[PDB]
Parts: sequence; C-alpha cells; structure tokens
Amino acid sequence: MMVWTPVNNKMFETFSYLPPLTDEQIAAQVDYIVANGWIPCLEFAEADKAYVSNESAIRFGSVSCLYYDNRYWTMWKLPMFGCRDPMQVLREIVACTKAFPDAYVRLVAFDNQKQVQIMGFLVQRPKTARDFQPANKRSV
Amino acid sequence: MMVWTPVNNKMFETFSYLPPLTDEQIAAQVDYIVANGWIPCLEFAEADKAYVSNESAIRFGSVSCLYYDNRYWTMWKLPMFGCRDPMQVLREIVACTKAFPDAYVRLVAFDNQKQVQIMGFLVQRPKTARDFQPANKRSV
Amino acid sequence: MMVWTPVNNKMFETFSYLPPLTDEQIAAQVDYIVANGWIPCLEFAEADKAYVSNESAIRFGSVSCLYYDNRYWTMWKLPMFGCRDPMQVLREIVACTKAFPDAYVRLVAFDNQKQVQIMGFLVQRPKTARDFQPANKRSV
Amino acid sequence: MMVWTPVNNKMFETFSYLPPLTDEQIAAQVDYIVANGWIPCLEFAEADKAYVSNESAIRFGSVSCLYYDNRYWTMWKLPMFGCRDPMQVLREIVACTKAFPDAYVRLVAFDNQKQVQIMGFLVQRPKTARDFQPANKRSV
Repeated sequence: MMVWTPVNNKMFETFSYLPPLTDEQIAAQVDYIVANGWIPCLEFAEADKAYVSNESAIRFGSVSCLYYDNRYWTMWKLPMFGCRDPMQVLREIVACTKAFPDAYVRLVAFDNQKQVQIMGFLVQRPKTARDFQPANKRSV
Repeated sequence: MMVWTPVNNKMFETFSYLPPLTDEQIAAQVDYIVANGWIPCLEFAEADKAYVSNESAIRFGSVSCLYYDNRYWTMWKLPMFGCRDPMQVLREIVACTKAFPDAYVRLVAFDNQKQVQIMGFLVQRPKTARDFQPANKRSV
Repeated sequence: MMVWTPVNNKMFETFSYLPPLTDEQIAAQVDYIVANGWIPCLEFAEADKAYVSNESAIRFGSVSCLYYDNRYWTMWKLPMFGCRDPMQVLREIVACTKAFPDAYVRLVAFDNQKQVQIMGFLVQRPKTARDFQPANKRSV
Repeated sequence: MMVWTPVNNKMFETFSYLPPLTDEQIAAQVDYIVANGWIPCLEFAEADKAYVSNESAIRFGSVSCLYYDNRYWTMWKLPMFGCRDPMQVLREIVACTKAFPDAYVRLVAFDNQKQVQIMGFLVQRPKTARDFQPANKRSV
C-alpha cells in the first residue's frame, strides 16, 4: 500500500496526473486543436493568482455558491482566430513564456459553436514553485 | 500561586496534559486497543493543517455552528481491520513517521458497533514546532 | 501648525497621551487604588493579542456590534482581594514582568460595588514594539 | 501586438497613465488650482493604507456596496483656504514630503460651491514601492 501525499501535491487540471508533456506531446495536442478547427489561446498568471481562492467572498451575502477568485487568468494577446498553422501556436508559447518567465502559463482552445473552452493544459510553471510532486513522489 | 502560561502553550487533546508518553506507555495503549478489539488507524497533518481553524467560513451564511476546518487529518493507508497484533501497529507508527518526519501524527482507534473513534492521542510532532511547552514550563 | 502622525502611533487608553509614568507616578496611582479600597489586578498579553481586532467575526451573522477580540487579556494570578499594601502590588508588577518580559502588561483595579474596572494603565510594552511614538514625536 | 502587464502594474488615478509629472508640470497644475480659486490640500498615507481594500467588511451584513477601506488618507495640516499663491502650495509639498519621506502623498483641490474634490494626483510614492511599472514596461 502506498499513501497519496497531501503535502505540496497541488495539481493543475487536465493532464496534471500524467508525466509532464514533452515538446512532441505538446505539438500533438496543438495538432489536435488545429485538426478540429478550434481557436487556440494562451493565458498566464503570477503565482499568487494561479489557484482558486475565496478572498472576495468577504464582500458577499449568502451568494458564494460557485464563486471563486482566480478562475480568470490574463489573456496573452488575442485568441488566434483563423489559425490553421500549428507552428504559429508554438511560436506564441515561446513568446509568452519569454515575456513572463516566472508566470504560470496555460494553453487553451475555444469552440465557437458550443461557445466553450474545449481543451486546456499547463505549459509553464515558475521555477520557484515548490508546491507539487514528481509522479513517483505522489505516493509514499 | 503559579500562572498557567497563555503563550506557546498549545495542547493536543487526550493525554496532552500528562508527561509525554514513553515507548512503554504507547505500547500499553496499543495493548488496550487490541484487548478491546478496536480498529487501529494512523492519521497525519502538516503543521498548517494541525489545529482547528475558521477559514472556510468566509463562504458561509449564518451556518458556522460546529463547523471547523482541520478536524479531518489524512489517513495513513487504511484502518487496520482484523488487527490483533500490537507489534503491527507499532511498525506502522514507525513507517508513518519515517515517511512524514515533519508532520503531526496521531494514533486513533475505531469502534464499529458505536461507529465512533474511541481513543486517540498524538505520537509525533514536527521538530520545528515552537507553539507548545514542556510539562515543567506550562506554568510560571 | 503641527501634524499628528498617523504612522506607528498606537495608543493604550488611559494615560497614554501623557509622558510615560515614572516609578514615583506609578506608586502614586497604586496608592490611589489602595486609598479607595479597590482591588488591584495585573493582566498581560503577547503582542499579537494586545490590540482590538475583528477575526472571530468571520463566524458571525449580522451581530458584530460591540464585539471585538483581544479585549480580554490574561490574568496574572488572581485579583488581590483584601490588599491593603501598595508594596505588594509593586512586587507583583516585578514578578509578572519578569515572567513575561516580552508581553504587554497592564495594571487594573476593580470596584466590587459598581462591579466594574475603575482604573487601568499600561506598565510594560515589549522592547521590540515599533508601533508607538515617544511624546515628542507624536506631531511633526 | 503588445501585452499590458498584470504584474506589479498598480495605478494611482488621475495622471497615472502619463509620464511622471515634472516639477514644471506640477507647477502648471498648481497654477490651474489657483486660477480657478480652488482650495489646495495635501493628503498622505503609509504604504499599507494607500490602496482600496475590504478588511472592515468582515464586520458587515450585506451592506458592502460602495464601501472600501483606504479611500480616506490623512490630511497634512488644513486645506489652504484663501490661498492665491502657487509658491505657498509648492512649499507645503516640500514640507509634507520632508516630514513623511516614506509615505504616499497626493495633492488635491476642493470646490466649496459643488462641495467636492475637483482635482487630485500623486506627488510622492515611497522609494521602496515595487508594485508599479515605468511607462516603457507597462506593455511587453
């Protein structure tokens, strides 16, 4: 029996339970976005603004249900409408991470027919981050 | 007249007002669990999650009565159902404290007829803890 | 025109706007307690528990009116019932401040006919305190 | 496409999106106050009291609408009623910033006919402030 650690074991939604995505694996996800005609977009956040929190609820009556702070991140430029080139997306990942080397960065994609985000995964975390585990240290 | 110190004098429920339990005294408590046919279990928590707090109440209407965060700790493996061997319990204490040397660890036991925890006491605190006093410094 | 500074200028209720009390001035206040047959008592608090605050109100409905945390401090021993000796009070000030050299300490007195505290002033603040001004620096 | 940075990019209301005001530009704003017969005044705040916050709302029922802490700053002396001399205002700026070199300081002016503040801009921030960007680093 192995024990799932509660300490410094924060996750990041889709694909965070898999081994970290290689460049080849990221390119494959980008190909999938393009193949489906979805709209790629990059979003970023400083460390303090990365995980869901409750601070604004101090201002509320009994209306906190499904309200959380830090769901919104900051948009990198604009969604890439009309993008049919995976290399353009990869170049924007490089540009965003270069401009904000200490930020969390996630790649998302939108479907304008359902009008909903249809994919999303983390592509950068700050080097100072100490609040997560390697796959093989997730259980002790 | 001696004065009970209010400063860095945090307690830990059952047996925290006695001298710290020796290995022999811990073994005697484990024998008592086994003699009564209760279910031993270990639970642990990082320092920040060890004592009762109020943070989630920011999300509440007027319903905080008997709500506290940090009552639940994290289960080490599973409760030791069918355990009739005190040495097995003592070995799990060693294993748990080895895997989490910086955590608070408590031994508990369950009665499945009353369906309630029937015993409980601290077996480890982190070495960095400075929020408690030795027996002879609890009063000044 | 001089300007009353808002920065690090915390006060401590009765007598805090006067020059700090000398040992002779403290002795005179003790004489007043004894002369009136009031009950002297010492109370103390660590720095974080010294000034009025709001933290418990996170648990409340709309009932915070005239509720503040940190109004209660910790009693040194017991109120000195029957005390007819000013020197006994001065000795307890020495004893309390010796036991808690980093605490805020205040001398209070009770009237049991009105059943209310009838005097009170600070007799010690921690040496590390940086949130108050000497008299000649309260205006700039 | 340049990206407006969300990190350490705090603003300070009127004129904060322009290049920092030169001494000549400040003098011109003061001339404008005097020309219109408005009442000049200086206000200041320590760093922790400079930006709007919500802390007091812990005490509230459902009445936080348009309540914020830190809207009030501290008045330097009194508003300069009857002041028709721009050099007097500039000397008070010097005097205030000298007395409080580590404070935020803003120049304001009042109209007593409308009874409202009619102009306002920051004239000093503490040298330790690291939550703002120079004009050429606001976008990346």
